[PDB]
Amino acid sequence: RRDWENPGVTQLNRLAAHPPFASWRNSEEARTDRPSQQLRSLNGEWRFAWFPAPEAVPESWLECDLPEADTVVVPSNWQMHGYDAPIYTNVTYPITVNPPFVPTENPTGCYSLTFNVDESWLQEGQTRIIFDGVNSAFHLWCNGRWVGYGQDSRLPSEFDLSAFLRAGENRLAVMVLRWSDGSYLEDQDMWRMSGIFRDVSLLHKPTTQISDFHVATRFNDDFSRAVLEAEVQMCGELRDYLRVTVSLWQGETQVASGTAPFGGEIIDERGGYADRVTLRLNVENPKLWSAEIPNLYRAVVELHTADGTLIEAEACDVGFREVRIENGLLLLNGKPLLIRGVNRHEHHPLHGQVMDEQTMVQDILLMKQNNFNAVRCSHYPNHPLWYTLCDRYGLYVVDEANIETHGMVPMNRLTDDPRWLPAMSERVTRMVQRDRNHPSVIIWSLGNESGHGANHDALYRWIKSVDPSRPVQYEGGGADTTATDIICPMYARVDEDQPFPAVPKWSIKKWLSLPGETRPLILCQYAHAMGNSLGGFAKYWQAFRQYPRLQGGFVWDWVDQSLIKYDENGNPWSAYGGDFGDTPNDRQFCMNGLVFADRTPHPALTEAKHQQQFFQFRLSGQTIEVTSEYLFRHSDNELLHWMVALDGKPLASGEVPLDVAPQGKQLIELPELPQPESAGQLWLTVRVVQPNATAWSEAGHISAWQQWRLAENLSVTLPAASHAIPHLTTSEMDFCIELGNKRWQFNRQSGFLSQMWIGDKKQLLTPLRDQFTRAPLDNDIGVSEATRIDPNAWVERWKAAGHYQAEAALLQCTADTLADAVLITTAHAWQHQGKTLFISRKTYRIDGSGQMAITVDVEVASDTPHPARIGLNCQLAQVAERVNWLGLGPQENYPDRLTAACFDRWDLPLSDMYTPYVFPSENGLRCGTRELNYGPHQWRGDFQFNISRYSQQQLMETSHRHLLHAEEGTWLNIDGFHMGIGGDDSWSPSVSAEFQLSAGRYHYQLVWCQK
Amino acid sequence: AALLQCTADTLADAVLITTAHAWQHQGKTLFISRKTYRIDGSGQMAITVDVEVASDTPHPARIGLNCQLAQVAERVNWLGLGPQENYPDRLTAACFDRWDLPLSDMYTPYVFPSENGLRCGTRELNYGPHQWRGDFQFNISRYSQQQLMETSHRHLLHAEEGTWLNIDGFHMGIGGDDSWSPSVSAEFQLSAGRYHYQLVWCQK
Ligand SMILES: OC[C@H]1O[C@@H](OC[C@H]2O[C@@H](O)[C@H](O)[C@@H](O)[C@@H]2O)[C@H](O)[C@@H](O)[C@H]1O
Ligand SMILES: [Mg+2]
Ligand SMILES: [Mg+2]
Ligand SMILES: [Mg+2]
Ligand SMILES: [Mg+2]
Ligand SMILES: [Mg+2]
Ligand code: NA
Ligand code: NA
Ligand code: NA
Ligand code: NA
Ligand code: NA
Repeated sequence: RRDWENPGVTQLNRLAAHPPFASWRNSEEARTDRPSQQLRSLNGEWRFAWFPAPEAVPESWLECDLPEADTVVVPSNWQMHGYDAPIYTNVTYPITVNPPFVPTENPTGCYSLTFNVDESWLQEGQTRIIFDGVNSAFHLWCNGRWVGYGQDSRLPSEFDLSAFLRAGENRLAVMVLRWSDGSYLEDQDMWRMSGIFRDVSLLHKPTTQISDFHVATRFNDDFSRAVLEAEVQMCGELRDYLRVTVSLWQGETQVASGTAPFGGEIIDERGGYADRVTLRLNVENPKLWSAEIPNLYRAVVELHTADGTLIEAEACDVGFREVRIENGLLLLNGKPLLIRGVNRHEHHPLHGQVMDEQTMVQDILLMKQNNFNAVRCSHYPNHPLWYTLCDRYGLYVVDEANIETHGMVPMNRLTDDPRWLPAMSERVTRMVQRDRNHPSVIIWSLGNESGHGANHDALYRWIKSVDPSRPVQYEGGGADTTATDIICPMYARVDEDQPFPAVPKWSIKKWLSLPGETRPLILCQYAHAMGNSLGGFAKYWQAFRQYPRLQGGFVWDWVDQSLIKYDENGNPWSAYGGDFGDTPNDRQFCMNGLVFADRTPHPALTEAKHQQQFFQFRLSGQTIEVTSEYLFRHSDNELLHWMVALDGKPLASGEVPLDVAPQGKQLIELPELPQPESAGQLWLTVRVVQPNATAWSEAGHISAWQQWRLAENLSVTLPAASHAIPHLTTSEMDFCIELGNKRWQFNRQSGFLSQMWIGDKKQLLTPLRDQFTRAPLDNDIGVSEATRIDPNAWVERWKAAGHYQAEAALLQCTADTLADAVLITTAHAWQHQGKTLFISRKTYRIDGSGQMAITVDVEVASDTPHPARIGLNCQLAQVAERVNWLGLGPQENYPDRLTAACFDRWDLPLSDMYTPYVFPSENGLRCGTRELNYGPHQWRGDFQFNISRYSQQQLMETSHRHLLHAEEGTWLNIDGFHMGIGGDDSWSPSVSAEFQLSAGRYHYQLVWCQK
Repeated sequence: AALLQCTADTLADAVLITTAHAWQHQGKTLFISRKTYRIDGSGQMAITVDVEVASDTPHPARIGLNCQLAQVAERVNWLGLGPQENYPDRLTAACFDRWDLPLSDMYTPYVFPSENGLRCGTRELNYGPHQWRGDFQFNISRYSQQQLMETSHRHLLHAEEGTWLNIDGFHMGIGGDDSWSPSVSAEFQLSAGRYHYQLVWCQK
């Protein structure tokens, strides 16, 4: 029948979907969510064999274990066990586009399990098996007999095994196809794997049973009264003595309870549902649920007889909240949300797409700790536990159907085709049936990147009918079609329009006000955090706070989808597209997260944390005004710590309790500060600290900070006049300068400082030279590739202009003696194919104090692409342990991504000065630096720098961090100016004009001395 | 202007004068200006200026130099934005080219006198025997900034001896979104803290 090549068959013999059940036979267990003996896990060791096509599977396997099989753990993705390769492709399908057919060589995983069933489960009642996730389609047999078939890799498939099992040992056989017609709907930008990758369980339910239950909470105008409504459905034989009791608990207190026999109200001319009942419970002053305070109640649904015998109980966590869009705003509990969201795929560097509770918790804790309050399930329903964690920890969730057909041409080819409406329908309806009681889900999404087709409009309306409690969004076809209640673009820019035909991406500020538009706008994906990125993040946050209808967005995305491989020595390394022989592949495009696959943060996470703070600050004099952006809570676990320091030297500090209502302000007056001793800049840093631990943070957690410059007393004192005067020696080849123990050598033929000595020790491995390029970031490269150059990408413009190849031509090199110093004057031209790209003119002035002051004035041809940087570089002979600086930090920061950094005195081990992006590039910059110390050297000025053991050349030539090797000595790059890194997207130039080095003429000055 | 330093060095083919000054008020240092003047065998005077402005002082209206020249010439010739008066936040209509007007056209006769007649983006300016080159903004007229500021009606201004030249490395925007609250946008305020500019002054 080849059911896997027919979108008209998405299942055979599958049971209806429904919310999470456990069939407790003890009501107190159901109240406290304790494990149920009626819900057994079949996870653990199973038998598995791999075949290249279903045609290759032997018939013997249905009744007997294959001796050749292996024992493996389930859940798992079989690529993670090495049976075949995972594939990383973004848009292009991994199989030929020829719906609904799939390749004849279709990797088939044959899983089986011998397991016991107790007679008690078989004497009465129903025993079903539940596969929470099987990718992408499968047939199931039990004790040799065929049971059924299922598709949709991201929702549970359940089958009644009652008539197939026997007491004692039984054997399941599951034939899992890698590719199926369901694959046409599963084109998300992620690794393509397969297998039984979510839990497998067995559930016993009584013959007369709760088959579904829906919980709703409705409120009066001020949220001081609610009615909880629970509709309960049964299967099995109706009897007058049956009853349903629904009770509501807040902790150990019972708040309300109601009982009724079955029999619903009249629905139409034929009557009502005799098999359902709706219980209505009044709740006065309910504790409301939000991500700020995830207050939860427990609803316990009991099916029992009138005389009091329990038949079974089901239950769920209930969060009293209302979600609605009114007057163009998305309101939660009547207040307008500001979504500090992130998209999160289910990805583990060792386990592939298998999720575990520890990693889920780790993700939620890091998210909350970093000021996120929302998560989008990009782009499919998640493992069930995720919703329970978001309900209890408090995160708003966008639950999204497993429908993505990005690779079709045009993108809506399937979604506008009615023959695909049935398969799409089940992806949406079965998700709502499973997840509609979770308070954390506040919005449903119809899928991702599948154009806009009439199937979407039919499904949008279905959801609006069945569950009016949550808005429906969908971005396909232009982000603002009739299938979305929220304008939800991906990567629309703040101020810049991108007027693509048919599906323009307007500036978000402009989009809100197009003629006739009134909806809220929340970007489904924004700020592409691939590599060294997040440049321009702050511009989004300023716009979200200024415009009521810009209600935030979901960053793209949480975690890099890198996978671990092992080298010949057994050591692990992070791999990306193409590293498994997979081809075609989209290389490093699978790594776009704020955190590395192991959950270590990239530096961009701190920028997101700062911009997403819940407290805003203003300073006027000695007065700090603190404004709360919380909607519901008062600042009852917060104090403000303030510190004033002079050039990094601490002068005074204090603490003040914060007591700010939601949306309110607090005025704090700082105490007078005695005028500082010395000259310099006074800086004020304030932090909000949480003194007590929470379920998601440790005592002492810092949730928000900001700095301001206070008074500055410019230095007007003349220095202690030199005890000596340096000596110049002129030679045909060099100009040398001597001062005590120091010596500087300037090469007359190159025009550069080629060597320095302290005592008898040489200080340089490569001369000090101008540098106008950077090892390109993922954002500089975009989609450009050797075989398919994108001439618009910054890297290609620089390359084509000759920036990477240009040679310094010496124009002048002279030496003069002054009363107290020696002055070397140079001028160089960088040219390419006859064109002068840049001119650098400098003076180096070495005085009796031993200081070398370097003044640099650069001219950049107006018609050459703006350069990546304007600075100097050198390879120092020394390798020292620490890096100490007065400037922005402590983490890597770039011009367009430096708001989270603070100006202070920082000191880190050298290796913290290198950011190990998987795909190596320029990294580790620190901006706004006035002093840098390393080994015996000190440089002073107003510059940006990086320092590490890897040269720019090595970073640009290396594609994987594991291949980098420390070079001799230490490469120092000191920039007067550095271009932004961009990040609105990683496929088109995204560095805003204000961060491009277009001024034409640049000046900077450095002083290099000893310390 | 308190003098912090004033030195002279003789070089290979030039004389180098270095100066440093601090402007203070009531004990507060507002601005520091560090300069070098390099006069060579060609007769050109290269001036380099590096100014520091206290972060806590209100951003200044301009960062430049001024002097009253003895010369009074009929024309003003420049390579830069024009021909009309233009300021940083009001120069889109001006075009870069070589302009040449009579001196009086370099003054705008606002009824209530004020700073006026600036031209920005100028790379070369000629007046009588003098030529200044660099990348600056300037105005030039027979009226001192002092006179303009003290005189409330244009008809009461009187031409001073000579010609007042204001050559700026940087000049604050003029604003205008309204005339009753500060309206110069941040990007046109001189808040960078450190400013660099260079000019060459020569004859003919
Ligand atoms: O992380 C990759 C990112 O790619 C986005 O698509 C990028 C760009 O690729 C082209 O092949 C498409 O035709 C073009 O329309 C698209 O914008 C995708 O939107 C994101 O979801 C993400 O996969
Ligand atoms: Mg099928
Ligand atoms: Mg028990
Ligand atoms: Mg048996
Ligand atoms: Mg896609
Ligand atoms: Mg490729
Ligand atoms: Na807003
Ligand atoms: Na991607
Ligand atoms: Na508090
Ligand atoms: Na690289
Ligand atoms: Na006046």
